[PDB]
Amino acid sequence: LSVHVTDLNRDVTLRVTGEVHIGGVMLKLVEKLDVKKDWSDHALWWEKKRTWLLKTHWTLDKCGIQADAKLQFTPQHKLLRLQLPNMKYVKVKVNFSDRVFKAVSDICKTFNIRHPEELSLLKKPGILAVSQPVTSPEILAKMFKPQALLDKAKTNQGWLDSSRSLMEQDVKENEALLLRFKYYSFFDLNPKYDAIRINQLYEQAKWALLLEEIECTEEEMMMFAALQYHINKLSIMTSENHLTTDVNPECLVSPRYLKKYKSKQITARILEAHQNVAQMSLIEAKMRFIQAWQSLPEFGITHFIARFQGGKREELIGIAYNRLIRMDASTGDAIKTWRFSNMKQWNVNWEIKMVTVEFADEVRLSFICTEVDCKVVHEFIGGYIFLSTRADEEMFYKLTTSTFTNITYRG
Amino acid sequence: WELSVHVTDLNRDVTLRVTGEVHIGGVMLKLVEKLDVKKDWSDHALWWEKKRTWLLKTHWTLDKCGIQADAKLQFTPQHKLLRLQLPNMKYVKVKVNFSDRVFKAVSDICKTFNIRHPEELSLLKKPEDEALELEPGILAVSQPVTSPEILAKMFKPQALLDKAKTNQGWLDSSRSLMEQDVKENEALLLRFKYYSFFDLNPKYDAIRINQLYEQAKWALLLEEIECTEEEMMMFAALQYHINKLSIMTSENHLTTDVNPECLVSPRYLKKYKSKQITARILEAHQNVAQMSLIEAKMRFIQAWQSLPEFGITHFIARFQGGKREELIGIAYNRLIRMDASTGDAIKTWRFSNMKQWNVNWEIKMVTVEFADEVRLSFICTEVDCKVVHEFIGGYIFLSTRAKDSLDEEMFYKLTSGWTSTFTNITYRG
Repeated sequence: LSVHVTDLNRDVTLRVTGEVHIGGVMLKLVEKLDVKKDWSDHALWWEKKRTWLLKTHWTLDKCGIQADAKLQFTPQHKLLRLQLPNMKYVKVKVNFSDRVFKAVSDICKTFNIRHPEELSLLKKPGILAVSQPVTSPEILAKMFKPQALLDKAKTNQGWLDSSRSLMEQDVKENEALLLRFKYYSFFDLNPKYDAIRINQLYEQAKWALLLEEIECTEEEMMMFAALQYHINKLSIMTSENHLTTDVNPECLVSPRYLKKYKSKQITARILEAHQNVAQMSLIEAKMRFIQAWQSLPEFGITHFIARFQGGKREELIGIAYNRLIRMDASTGDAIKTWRFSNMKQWNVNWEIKMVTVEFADEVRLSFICTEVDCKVVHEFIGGYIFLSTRADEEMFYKLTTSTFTNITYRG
Repeated sequence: WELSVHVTDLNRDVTLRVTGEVHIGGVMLKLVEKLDVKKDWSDHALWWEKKRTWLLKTHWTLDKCGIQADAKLQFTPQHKLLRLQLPNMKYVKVKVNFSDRVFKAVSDICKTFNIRHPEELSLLKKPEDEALELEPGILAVSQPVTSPEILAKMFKPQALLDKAKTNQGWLDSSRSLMEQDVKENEALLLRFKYYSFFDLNPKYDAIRINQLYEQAKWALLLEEIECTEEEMMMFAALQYHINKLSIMTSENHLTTDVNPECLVSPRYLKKYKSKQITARILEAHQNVAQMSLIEAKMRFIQAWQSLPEFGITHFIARFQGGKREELIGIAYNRLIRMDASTGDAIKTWRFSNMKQWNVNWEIKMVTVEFADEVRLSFICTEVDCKVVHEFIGGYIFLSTRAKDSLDEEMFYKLTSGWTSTFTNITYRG
């Protein structure tokens, strides 16, 4: 066995039986390496078979490791540059051996974000809560992409397999991944807990509109623009520690408090309370932005390249929280819509790379995508269904030629 | 015999020769004919202050009305001027029908002021500054007082017995303003009477919510309702916030260090110049702050509603097993027996468990019949009997409001006066 230690950049030849446990190989090297530093988080990785040799109690015979096979001994945790929904990069350390879903779950608790199942990873300290507009229009124009439907549909091929690890999906250390809200069904947006969660969701929406990733009318746009201007004003209040109006604070309390406190003591306790008032007004203002965003006709759709039965042209399959949509690749016009509530079950033919959905009233849908898109779309369908049952991390992996049944089929 | 009839607006007395079989309309014609004036008589009606009733039924005879000889009648216009103090403590002059039932009068007043659900509001007699014309911004604009001195000068006794005295002034919704000793150009209080607000919708109730917020704000400022110091400073913060939000709705200029062009997609920088982008954004922002304003006032009301002493109307009453004058308290869902000194709740009954209730007008006693034959009986002052009765019937009628026209006839059924008996329409089980 040739074993490469990644961080020390050294290859080690090891004498192997075939009956010795994986933990044995680890034991054989630590004695052979004889180094005074911590090996606690290192694990064996087999890039030839793109699988972790995590089950340590098992033997080499069960794993089938041939002679002169190139194994790696690598730390599970690596550094990863994540771009938040606010388009700001943050450096964090994540487990490259954990399932992506669990990885995202841990990240959200770290970032203080509830319901991580709404978020995922996409291929290309007070910063988590503060939201500020750019300094100049040039910054926006410099970030501008074509944002055409085919450009977006291509990007959606990058959604990671939530049931696999980071290492199995061609992600090296210090590469850039996008942290994004993947499913557009937001459950319980509670201002009492989700100050950071709501802020990022608002930011994701704000950029999507600014960078024309989603379309809206001029009236809608000016409305969204006004909200940002409003939200910035509210933000200033949360930091303001002074009277900034022409109103006497003593006019806002009952006269019995004029006897108990001096004028400065009233101005103080009101401003303290006002900061808490504006803090919730801030969150609720961002809530309205999101609500308007949610009500847009083109909201909540994820596009994938697909050809439908009897089709002569390139088209788009679109997945929303409540429906699947056949779309024109140029205009985005809805050709036909099937609703998820009317879905009994669905089929995935991995050979032909075809998805088939069965609905009530014997309605049947069939289309064909890229093979990568098949796993992505499969996870999207099962995910949106799994999210509809919120009132269980294991069930998410259950729902993500295979056949799966909609648990919420009525009739 | 002879009828002496005074025409109020013309300041003239007229002696009329009457049979006693002559119709009410006959008196009116004889009056118009003897006066010999080229005047509009459309809104005049006969009024009898001795018997304190309107003679509106024109087809009746003087005998059916029971009009004695030499009785002093008045011929007066039905619509008169009335000074109303809004919940924002500002007075407004409006013209209302003094012959209509108060319930309809309030309804007419509220649609004039653009306030939905008038059945929640009514008119209250004063237990200084009573003159101002009808303007649109007196109804919608909310501004804090100019000095702490204003609060101390408007301060009234807020003890429970003071409240019970004030609540003696609630008008009979089934009678008219004239029948209840209300002269023209007098001051009445327009207030939210019942504390069960159905569908407070910011899309329509910009004025309704504002006035309701004002009533709550003043009740707290004038210490008519109690709250903790944390709560008080919170309400104080809210006002400071609401004033700031209000200022924004009029501001038509940039007052931040942020460039407005950073708030739109780059496609609009080519279509518009910087000035019109700053303009159209400010135009939309005013409506944004306008909705923030309403939502802030809504939160104020919600906090107000959540206060432990909220939504209770107090009346002086003597109970059966009582050694003392005590207080009966009426909330939207319950009746409460209270100690007049401490304000402690002795016992509470639910409206849901109420089958029916009786009113002995002679003894001035109200008796409520509940499930499990538990029975409550008390006695109030003369005036309070009809008043307390109207509060009970009203709150029940308000419980029948569903998301589905207001059965005005039903309201008078549950709050009718002159031993009568009334049945809970919302009795569960």
